[PDB]
Amino acid sequence: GMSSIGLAHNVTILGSGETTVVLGHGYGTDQSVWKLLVPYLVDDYKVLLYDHMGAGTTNPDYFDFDRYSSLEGYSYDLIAILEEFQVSKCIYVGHSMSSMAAAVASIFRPDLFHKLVMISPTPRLINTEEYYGGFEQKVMDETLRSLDENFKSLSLGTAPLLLACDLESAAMQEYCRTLFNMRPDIACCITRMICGLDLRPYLGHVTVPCHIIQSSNDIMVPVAVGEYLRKNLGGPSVVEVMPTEGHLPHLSMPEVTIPVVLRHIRQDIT
Ligand SMILES: CCOc1ccc(CN2CCN(C/C=C/c3ccc(OC)cc3)C[C@@H]2CCO)cc1
Ligand SMILES: [Mg+2]
Repeated sequence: GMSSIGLAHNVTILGSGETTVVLGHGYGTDQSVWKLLVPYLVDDYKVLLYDHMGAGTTNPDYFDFDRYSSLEGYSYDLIAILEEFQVSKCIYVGHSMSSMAAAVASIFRPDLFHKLVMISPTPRLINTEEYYGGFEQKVMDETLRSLDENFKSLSLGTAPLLLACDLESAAMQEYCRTLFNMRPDIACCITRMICGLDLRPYLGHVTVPCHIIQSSNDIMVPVAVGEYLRKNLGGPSVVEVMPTEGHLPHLSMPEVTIPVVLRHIRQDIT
């Protein structure tokens, strides 16, 4: 039985200030992915980092396969973490999956979020006749069907294009280190859940300001998805398309991405 929210999510606190920046790591990583951003924040902000349940650094006995088969399970966990640490009006910075979990959380508890800074978000991968997310339903169905027996070979096969980095690069090695740190059944559950998401009906209920940061070339996120988010979110928004490639530009191209993230943390939409 989980006795401590803070220990179960490996919560880390640094820095000081009137406002707290909360960092969410996204699929396949853990809070270590933020290591180069944090030093630029601590003089001005309190910083809270956490690992989402099912990351390889978390206890698999706490992974509830029912709750984490939908994104809102993560949203409700995030609310509990913020409440446990008495955080409100935070600046939430998240990579893709985490940023969308925070967007959903912000509908239920808008008081906990001053703004969202979202790296590579998408509300839905699967195409419809009117919405282009980049992925055909039937190809997704068959790829997920054999995911269990192919998890490593598929993940290794796509990761260089996903990250826009060479197989032997430091970014590839680091991403694979944390990705394969998940227990395989947990990894497959999270993968199936995020591939199946449709958050389009939630967007109009999101009212907190959203800063959307995108790579110019991201195989998971067409540039049109950033514009879709801008038009369909219920509050203020801004979209920045960076001269980067890859779905995790904060990991693979920090020299461009870190200054961009810092600007959106520091500057509110006017
Ligand atoms: C035409 C190509 O079809 C494909 C269909 C399937 C895959 C399998 N990939 C899909 C992506 N998986 C990570 C999910 C990221 C993500 C991020 C935000 C989000 O927000 C809704 C949803 C998902 C890894 C998984 C195995 C390694 O490749 C690849 C290609
Ligand atoms: Mg809409």
